[PDB]
Amino acid sequence: SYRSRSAFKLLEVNERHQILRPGLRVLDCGAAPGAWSQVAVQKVNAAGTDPSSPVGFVLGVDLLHIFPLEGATFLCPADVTDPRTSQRILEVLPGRRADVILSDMAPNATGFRDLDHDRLISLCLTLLSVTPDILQPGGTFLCKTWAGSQSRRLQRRLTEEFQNVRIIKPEVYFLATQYHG
Ligand SMILES: C[S@@+](CC[C@H](N)C(=O)[O-])C[C@H]1O[C@@H](n2cnc3c(N)ncnc32)[C@H](O)[C@@H]1O
Repeated sequence: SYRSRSAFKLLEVNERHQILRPGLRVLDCGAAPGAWSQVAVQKVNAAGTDPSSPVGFVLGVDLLHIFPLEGATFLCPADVTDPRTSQRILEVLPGRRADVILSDMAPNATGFRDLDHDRLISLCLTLLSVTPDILQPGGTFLCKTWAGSQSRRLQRRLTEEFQNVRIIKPEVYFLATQYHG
């Protein structure tokens, strides 16, 4: 059971791409209500439920309150784009780095379609710009984005900074792996 149907999208992405595994430290951006965080805790063994496997770590961040989850730490309210938020992230992550950065952040909808899409792409870019401080070299970045003209900039930057960038469909996700960075 999950706090949101979003879980199922992350479960499917991980099934194919194998981005979550025991021991990995995960940062989950736009984590409320916490379904991606629930998946992440299970797959990286953050609650230690499996004694036979490394114990990962999960930190979720959102503007909105997140109810406690066994095996995750949450920072809320916290704006992922606020410089204070990165420092708080660095203070909490084991070894001051994450192995996987997940992002399901989206602006609140306005009914202006280009504007909402562009704002989404902008969030992804701001997060990528703070990734050098947070993301383990070799690590993974998965973000919700929109697929079009304004997205090409984000896709180019990911291509420069990761060995491999996949576009994943049925909303669009970029999955960038093997951070140089
Ligand atoms: C679709 S929900 C995420 C659902 C989550 N992945 C889950 O599985 O429960 C999008 C979230 O992005 C958050 N968000 C939007 N902009 C943000 C920002 N600048 N910093 C932190 N969170 C943000 C929103 O508050 C909202 O909760």
